[PDB]
Amino acid sequence: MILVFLGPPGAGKGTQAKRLAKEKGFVHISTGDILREAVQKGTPLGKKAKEYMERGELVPDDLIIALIEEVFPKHGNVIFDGFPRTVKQAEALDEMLEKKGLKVDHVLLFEVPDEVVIERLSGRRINPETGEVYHVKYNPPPPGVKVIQKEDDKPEVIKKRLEVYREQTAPLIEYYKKKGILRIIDASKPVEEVYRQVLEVIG
Ligand SMILES: Nc1ncnc2c1ncn2[C@@H]1O[C@H](COP(=O)(O)OP(=O)(O)O)[C@@H](O)[C@H]1O
Ligand SMILES: Nc1ncnc2c1ncn2[C@@H]1O[C@H](COP(=O)(O)OP(=O)(O)O)[C@@H](O)[C@H]1O
Repeated sequence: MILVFLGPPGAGKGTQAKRLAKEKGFVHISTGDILREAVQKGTPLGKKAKEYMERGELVPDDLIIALIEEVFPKHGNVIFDGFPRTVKQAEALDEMLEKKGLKVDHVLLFEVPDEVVIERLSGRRINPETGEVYHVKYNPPPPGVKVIQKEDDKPEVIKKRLEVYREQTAPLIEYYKKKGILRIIDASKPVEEVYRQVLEVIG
């Protein structure tokens, strides 16, 4: 089974992807996590991607398409989490999979109002070393676990990221709807309730 998680930044896609991958045996492909690793390592991809990420912009399509070609699991279940982010990326994904006799089975849209998004992101804290994600209100980190607020989770960059999402990424909703594979998730609910709905729509 191949899944795509789609929706505004802060919707809880990474949180649910980690949960589903671990419980139901999926390979979790997070372009965000993979890019952040590239940046930390100072690879050619990382050095180029860094400036876009810092500004809240999307990394150029060709870079991301190449990355996915490089890391796509040949066999097994996959969750694409944060990819595709543009129509060109979605078209490239369809082409890649078709060459392998595969397809995207379900696209889950994590629906959540802008106001909730802003609250999710502004309160997001991460463990810089493990990438583990917390929320100052909804899932506070234990004391003694060192967390930070990501620079791209500050008000100005959140605003940009949501604008970029609406312009470039939201059209994927209609792209996938017309393939018949879109399922709707109310991502505004608490974490366990959202997870139950994720299990429901793919079962
Ligand atoms: N598929 C992609 N295409 C282009 N850029 C991407 C992609 N995935 C991640 N990025 C870059 O990494 C940043 C963080 O991505 P991600 O971790 O998916 O988002 P979020 O902060 O909403 O969880 C994005 O704002 C963008 O700069
Ligand atoms: N259902 C939920 N209710 C409340 N907070 C959540 C929920 N899901 C995730 N969060 C918190 O919201 C923030 C964004 O979650 P994340 O998984 O990083 O979203 P995305 O990957 O869609 O950008 C994080 O701080 C996370 O702890």
